Amino acid sequence: NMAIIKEFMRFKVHMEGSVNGHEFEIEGEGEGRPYEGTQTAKLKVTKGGPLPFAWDILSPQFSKAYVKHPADIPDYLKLSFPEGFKWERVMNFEDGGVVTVTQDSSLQDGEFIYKVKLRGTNFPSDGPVMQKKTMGWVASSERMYPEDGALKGESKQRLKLKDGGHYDAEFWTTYKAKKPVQLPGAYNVNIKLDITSHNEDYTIVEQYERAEGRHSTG
Repeated sequence: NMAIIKEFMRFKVHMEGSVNGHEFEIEGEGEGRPYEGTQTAKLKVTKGGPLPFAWDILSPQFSKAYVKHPADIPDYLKLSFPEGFKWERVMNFEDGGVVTVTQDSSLQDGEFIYKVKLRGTNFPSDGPVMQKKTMGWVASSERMYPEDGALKGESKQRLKLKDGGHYDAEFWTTYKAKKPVQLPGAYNVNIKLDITSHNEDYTIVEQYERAEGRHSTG
């Protein structure tokens, strides 16, 4: 594909946040194919590095304009441009850790601009986040539904651990376009989020994500 959202699109992202009181900032740039549901990003820690916690709690915050949608499911977040949308998320981890996130997405000079604010709290000092024992997210499915003029998503998520175990979380997100555009019915978004490279201290990280909406639960 279209005039506003092109078949190849870049983005810039800024994150400011704190986890268990440790403040940091990240700047990154990404690119992808919004109609194909694929994207990559290159992130750099610009303040507060090296981070004393697992990168994996940050990785899901860096883009659902890049979800492949069939023609019969309205692509609410693409339709929100050029003005864009906001989102707010809660992640509750099974050991009491909590991350809350707010985000603004806009389009400027043909590139998406993402601004993220993040607060992680109550992570046990002994747990896998503060001890950097996580090893990426398993592939997941986000159940989407419209409610009160916004698009909501809920998912059960799981981190792999160095010890061969797992560490679970429940995510709740609300996505709201800045202008009335058409909301979809309920559907599922299948996501695979990969860390494709990083330096030793995770101050330089590259990610890849593939996301596609479907009716099927298979």
